[PDB]
Amino acid sequence: MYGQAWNQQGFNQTQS
Amino acid sequence: MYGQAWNQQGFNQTQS
Amino acid sequence: MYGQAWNQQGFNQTQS
Amino acid sequence: MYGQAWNQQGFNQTQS
Amino acid sequence: MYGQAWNQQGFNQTQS
Amino acid sequence: MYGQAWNQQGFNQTQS
Repeated sequence: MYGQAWNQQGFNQTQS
Repeated sequence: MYGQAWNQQGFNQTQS
Repeated sequence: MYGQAWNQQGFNQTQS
Repeated sequence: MYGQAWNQQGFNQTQS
Repeated sequence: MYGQAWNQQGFNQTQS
Repeated sequence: MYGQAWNQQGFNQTQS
């Protein structure tokens, strides 16, 4: 590989 | 591979 | 491969 | 309305 | 409205 | 509205 790779497992915005 | 690859498992926006 | 490949398993927007 | 509605204009994965 | 609505305009993963 | 709404314009992972 010659690049960049994230793995965003989250992003969450919970309520109640 | 000569590129970039994420794997976003999340994105979630839960409520209640 | 000479490119970029994600696998987005999520996207979800749940409610209740 | 009693629900939830996104409008995802993107999704794009461009190359070159 | 009684819910939740995003508008994701992006998502992009450009190269070169 | 009785909820939560983001607008993620970004997400980008550029290269070169």
